[PDB]
Amino acid sequence: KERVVAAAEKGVLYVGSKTKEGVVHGVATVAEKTKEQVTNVGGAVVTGVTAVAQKTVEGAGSIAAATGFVKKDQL
Repeated sequence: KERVVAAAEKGVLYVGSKTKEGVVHGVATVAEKTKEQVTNVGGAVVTGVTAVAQKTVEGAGSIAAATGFVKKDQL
């Protein structure tokens, strides 16, 4: 009776050569969370799907993916 489903069915030179490099392809979740509670106080709470597909994050002191990150640096 009750049914839930998720389907994701699908100098440098490239001479006649296929490349995919950085790429998120298939993410099926079908999540179910009854009676969910979240109480964040000055932090970071992540309870969902995330798909980061960066290719170049060149840079000193940088951050590529800052999920659920809590940065409290001092001096």
